[PDB]
Amino acid sequence: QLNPESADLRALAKHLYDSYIKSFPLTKAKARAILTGKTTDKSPFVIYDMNSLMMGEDKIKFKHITPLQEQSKEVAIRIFQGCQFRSVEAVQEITEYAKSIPGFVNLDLNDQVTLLKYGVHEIIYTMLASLMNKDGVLISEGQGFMTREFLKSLRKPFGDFMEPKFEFAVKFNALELDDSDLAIFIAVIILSGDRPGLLNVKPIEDIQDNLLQALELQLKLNHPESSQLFAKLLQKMTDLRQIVTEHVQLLQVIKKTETDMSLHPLLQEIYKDL
Amino acid sequence: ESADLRALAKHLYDSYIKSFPLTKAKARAILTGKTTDKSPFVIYDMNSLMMGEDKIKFKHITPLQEQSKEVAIRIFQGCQFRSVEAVQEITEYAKSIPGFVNLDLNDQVTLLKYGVHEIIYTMLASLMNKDGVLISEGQGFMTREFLKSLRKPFGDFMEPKFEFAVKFNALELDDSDLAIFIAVIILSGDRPGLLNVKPIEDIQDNLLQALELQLKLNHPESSQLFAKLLQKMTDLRQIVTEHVQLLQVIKKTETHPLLQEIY
Ligand SMILES: *C(/C=C\CCCCC)=C1/C(=O)C=C(SC[C@H](NC(=O)CC[C@H](N)C(=O)O)C(=O)NCC(=O)O)[C@@H]1C/C=C\CCCC(=O)O
Repeated sequence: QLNPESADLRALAKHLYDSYIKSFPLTKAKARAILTGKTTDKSPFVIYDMNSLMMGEDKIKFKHITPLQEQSKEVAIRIFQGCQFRSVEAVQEITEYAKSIPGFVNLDLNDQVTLLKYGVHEIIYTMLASLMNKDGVLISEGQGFMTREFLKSLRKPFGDFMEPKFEFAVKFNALELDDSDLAIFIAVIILSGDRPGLLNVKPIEDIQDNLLQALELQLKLNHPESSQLFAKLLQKMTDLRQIVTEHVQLLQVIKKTETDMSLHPLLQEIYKDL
Repeated sequence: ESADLRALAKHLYDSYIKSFPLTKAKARAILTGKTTDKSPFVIYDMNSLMMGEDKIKFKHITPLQEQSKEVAIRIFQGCQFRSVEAVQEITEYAKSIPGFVNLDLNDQVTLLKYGVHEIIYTMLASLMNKDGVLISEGQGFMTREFLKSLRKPFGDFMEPKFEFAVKFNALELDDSDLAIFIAVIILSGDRPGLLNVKPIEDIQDNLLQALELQLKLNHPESSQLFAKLLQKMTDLRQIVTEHVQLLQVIKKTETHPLLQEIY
């Protein structure tokens, strides 16, 4: 029965979950509630083509999304500008979450930065899965839903950015994880220790050990019938890396085909020598 | 089931010793000095190699003319030949994994094709240390500096594995641990082209339970070792995609018609 040690690991879990809800406006629970439509008040406006996209701007928010524009001959780029600024915002959120992880702020400032530098995108694609289903992704805080088929057409350089995310999403979602799980998983991810350039690895590893211990307990307590979910979830981390590198390769292509498109310093500092 | 798991472990271990001549222990004893008594020929430079060819006379890969005249390429060609042997050793070990042979033959083939590179590097770590690698059945030891000393893309091939090895070996797994770990890699349900994923994943689930238990009893001390080891599959996958890159780059070089057929 309940051990004194597992007692500490549950508190850590409740803490991270609590911090997660506090740091992320749109949880997986709200996303699913919107997608599985158990509502008449949360249904999103669907974008699957230009006209609906046109209607989209009309029916929903997002002008704050993409700033430097009156438009631009291309929808493909306009969308890119949006997903770009929104990533900026996610780093911001993830960064606020990191600070709540016990021990993270007590680490060397240079290592805190490197952990975020590499962990940010692996985290972004994990959570992005929460907003997806095999047919599309929620947008503008849940008010919209852009179809997977619209995105895959977009163009030639851009109709290839999201497919790998859906690929991972459909599979990662198969694990049926909920917010309380993801909160700890997201923590492990940031607290790697094998991140290129860490000055002091040991302290990071001890924090992760503990976080790994919290996740293990949490996964078995929340999914008793799910055999080896822990091991199965960890293996998923390799799918996140390929998403990342496959993405960077894509970005580099953008930097040449679109010399007129501005990116974003933050995202650039993140990618710089990644 | 805790007994069933220890049986799976022992059977894999017993099976692993059967399929693999040079064990992590034999490789360690050698790398360190103990009990072997007959130290390896060191290849730390050109004369070392040239002299090595006639000693370890590891002349298999080479024997053939049309090549015995370009050192850096006779070395890479070296890794090839040996890697083809290991593959046959991996495939044999695979067939001992309970449930493997019962699977769809095409899947067995698919699991082996995508899994061998990952198994080759895991086992390469067993024969490496921060300063060098064990070659030709453990008879030799080609230094790490010498490998970088190789030019073109060549001095780049091995470095990434040494870097991986140093990190992997830090886990201090032994042959008993690796036997199970290698079986996990093979039973990966995410290999492209698979026809019947369920049996593969059910086998791996069971192999993972065995591996987890093996690490608890074998290293009660190392907390969360199981997790840290799984996180290593990320390093392997990446290290494999890269290796594949250099092969790409490598083609802007020299490569018999029956020889290339084997490799
Ligand atoms: C970007 C694709 C890849 C990530 C690139 C990162 C920089 C290298 C995304 C995309 O195309 C769609 C989304 S969904 C974002 C959603 N808002 C919108 O969909 C509005 C989009 C706009 N109309 C447009 O596309 O022009 C949202 O709720 N985002 C949360 C937020 O912004 O904080 C992804 C967005 C990237 C990350 C979101 C998940 C990360 C996390 O929650 O940790």
